[PDB]
Amino acid sequence: TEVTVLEGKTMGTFWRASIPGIDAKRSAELKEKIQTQLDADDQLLSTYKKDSALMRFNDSQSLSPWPVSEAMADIVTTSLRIGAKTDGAMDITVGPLVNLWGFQPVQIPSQEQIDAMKAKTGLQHLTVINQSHQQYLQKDLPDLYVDLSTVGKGYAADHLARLMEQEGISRYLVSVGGALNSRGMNGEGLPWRVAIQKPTQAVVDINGHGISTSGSYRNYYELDGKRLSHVIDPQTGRPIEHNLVSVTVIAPTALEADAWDTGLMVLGPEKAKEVVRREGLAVYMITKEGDSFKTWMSPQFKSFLVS
Amino acid sequence: ATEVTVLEGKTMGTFWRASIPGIDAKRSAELKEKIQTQLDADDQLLSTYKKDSALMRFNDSQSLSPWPVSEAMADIVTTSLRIGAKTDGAMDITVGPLVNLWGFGPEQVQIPSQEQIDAMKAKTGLQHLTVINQSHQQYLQKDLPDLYVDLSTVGKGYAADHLARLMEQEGISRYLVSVGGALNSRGMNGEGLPWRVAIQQAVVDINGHGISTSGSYRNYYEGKRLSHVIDPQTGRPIEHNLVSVTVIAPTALEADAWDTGLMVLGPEKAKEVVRREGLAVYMITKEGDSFKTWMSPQFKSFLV
Ligand SMILES: [Ca+2]
Ligand SMILES: [Ca+2]
Ligand code: NA
Ligand code: NA
Repeated sequence: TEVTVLEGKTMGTFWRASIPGIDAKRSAELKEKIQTQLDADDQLLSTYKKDSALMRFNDSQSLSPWPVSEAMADIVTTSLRIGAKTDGAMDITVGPLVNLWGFQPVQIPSQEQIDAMKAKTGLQHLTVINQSHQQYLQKDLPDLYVDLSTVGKGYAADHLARLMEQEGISRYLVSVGGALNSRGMNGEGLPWRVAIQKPTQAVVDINGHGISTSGSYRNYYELDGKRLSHVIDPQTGRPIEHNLVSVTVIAPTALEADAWDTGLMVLGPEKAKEVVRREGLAVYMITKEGDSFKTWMSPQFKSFLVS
Repeated sequence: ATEVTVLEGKTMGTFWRASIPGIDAKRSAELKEKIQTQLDADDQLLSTYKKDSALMRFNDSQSLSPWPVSEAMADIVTTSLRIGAKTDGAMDITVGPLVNLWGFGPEQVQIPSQEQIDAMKAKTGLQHLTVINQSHQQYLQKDLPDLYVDLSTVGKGYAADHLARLMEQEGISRYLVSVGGALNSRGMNGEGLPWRVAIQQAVVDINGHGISTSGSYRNYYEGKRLSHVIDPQTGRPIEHNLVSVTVIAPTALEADAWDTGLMVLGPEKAKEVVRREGLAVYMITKEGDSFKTWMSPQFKSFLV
């Protein structure tokens, strides 16, 4: 059967929904629902909009529980846990440190300034409180600053998938930026096509899962022998220096994948592989070694490959 | 055409099954061991019939302060409380004392007076339980010492989802796993077709999804007696004619949570929730000697 592709803009990037063919009125109605939901998610999570739910929390100096939506609570919960499991490499409180660099560095902070700033960051400073009819965030530092840009697209893709289910669409491939979520087979009873970066192509079936990628071998800045990156390691408060070009993660949700791919990118190849082993993650890595790109997959990732 | 290996065993007072194509005897044996070990651990985490389960340690405590639990415990309870809210209290993981008052637990009295029921209701309610999450730790907290939490209505869905995680960990991409009536389906069977999932036979294809069924069987094969399903709000047996609910959801845990709540609510109130939440649901009602069925549009999308 045929396929309808809807596309639009959100979160500084694009969204796409590929679904079984629907009629024109149905397609228009669905696109309106999708854009409305994504607009609301952007308004929930954005740091750019000073009136977002997130930015209202940031602007509050309260150390008491702060009411939030179920989505906010769950995004932060997942972020804190994957933060913990990547030894702090995935850190949604690192904003103040990032703000020191203007992210080649053009304005560089001293070691003293870095140290002063990391005192206003830390995953330990956040708590999520869930109850039946309400939920909260709580910070123990008034000027803690939370930034969800590294996990927002993954959530948005998951939420987009749930919207499809609610609309009686149980076969789909949806995406927000590089974060994808898919369930069910395509019109020909085969996996929805999800292609992986081939640096020199591998295809995966992410049915029942989400996938997300951090980095690209086509946006890998490198001067002399040094990596040039605007990605700040939250434990050093400095840009990463390793040769991990891109990391792709398949996880049970795109939110999780989006959190993992960020943490693993920060950790770099050796430490990322230890986390991948420990957690049994499905991961694909591209590294730059001399004049060649090298690829690597965990056993769990290989199981998702299609032929 | 490739051979499907079927592994089965006991867990949580019921049985589990895993169907996996193209797997050899050595791998099957290793996989059965891992499955049983994991399910044993999930039973040890959740069971109210195991005196030293993680859950029973919490239940036995009189503490009103945060109580450390596993990530899985935190998420199961969070999911349960929210779906409890969205079913207007019908799905209630704190209803145990009322069920025990009637003696309607599976492993066990006089008919209680309404006065006694109402007094017992003071020891129950979704509002009494909180889940707290932090980077390296998470907690349950009750504001009533004798609150009693029972997760039997969602434990099978969780366990089935957790089995899917194990399949992935083990590099198994095609499978049908089930714990009692909770299942997850992924990929093609040995014949290269979607796993056959039958509802009592109408057939659904739930590839990439989970499913669960809940029912009321005291009169299913007759009515001559009461339902043993207690309405958490009245503290009395349900009086409506809904005898089975099947839910298809992205996860078996969600499915298992909804099917219990919808079952308690009954046909009219369940349909309201199903519409508002856009759920994929199949309902069986028994009027007198005649069964009637109803499917939401979202459920119909899964029919073959
Ligand atoms: Ca990310
Ligand atoms: Ca249930
Ligand atoms: Na700090
Ligand atoms: Na009560």
